[PDB]
Amino acid sequence: GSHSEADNYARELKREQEEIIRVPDTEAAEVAEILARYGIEPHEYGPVVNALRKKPQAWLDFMMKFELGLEK
Amino acid sequence: GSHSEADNYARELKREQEEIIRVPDTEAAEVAEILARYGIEPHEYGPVVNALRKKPQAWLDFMMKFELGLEKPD
Ligand SMILES: [Cl-]
Ligand SMILES: [Cl-]
Ligand SMILES: [Zn+2]
Ligand SMILES: [Zn+2]
Ligand SMILES: [Zn+2]
Ligand SMILES: [Zn+2]
Ligand SMILES: [Zn+2]
Ligand SMILES: [Zn+2]
Ligand SMILES: [Zn+2]
Ligand SMILES: [Zn+2]
Ligand SMILES: [Zn+2]
Ligand SMILES: [Zn+2]
Ligand SMILES: [Zn+2]
Ligand SMILES: [Zn+2]
Repeated sequence: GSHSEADNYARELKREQEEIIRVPDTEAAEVAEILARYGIEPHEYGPVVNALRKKPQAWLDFMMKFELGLEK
Repeated sequence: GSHSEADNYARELKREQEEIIRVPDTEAAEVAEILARYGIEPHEYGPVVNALRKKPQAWLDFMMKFELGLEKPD
């Protein structure tokens, strides 16, 4: 049967959301490590990682785009 | 025929470095716009911009990824 472009993204969205709920500090470490790739130091990237944790839907969007390479 | 021309990556990498040299303030403003989409505030991303500016090679790869959706190979 079908494979909706909608369905693939909802499949990938669901998996990532469940990781944020079950292992949030691990997901926060994924952000830190992406930003550290560009020689940004913890004292510099820290507040961005903290800003995302406080906005779970934005944090989920950020992972979808910058960890998984996906768009809406 | 078979294709060998400098790919989208090669061309955008050329274009993106020239911007960084010629209109760095404009490329800094692009990072602010990108991180602001995810609810981040200037006092939060300001230090990240400031660090990217001091590291031209890091900054180029940042823009390739966060602006243009392209990974650095290998
Ligand atoms: Cl939110
Ligand atoms: Cl550098
Ligand atoms: Zn089928
Ligand atoms: Zn099938
Ligand atoms: Zn994941
Ligand atoms: Zn993740
Ligand atoms: Zn994960
Ligand atoms: Zn051909
Ligand atoms: Zn052709
Ligand atoms: Zn081609
Ligand atoms: Zn372009
Ligand atoms: Zn550009
Ligand atoms: Zn740019
Ligand atoms: Zn530009």
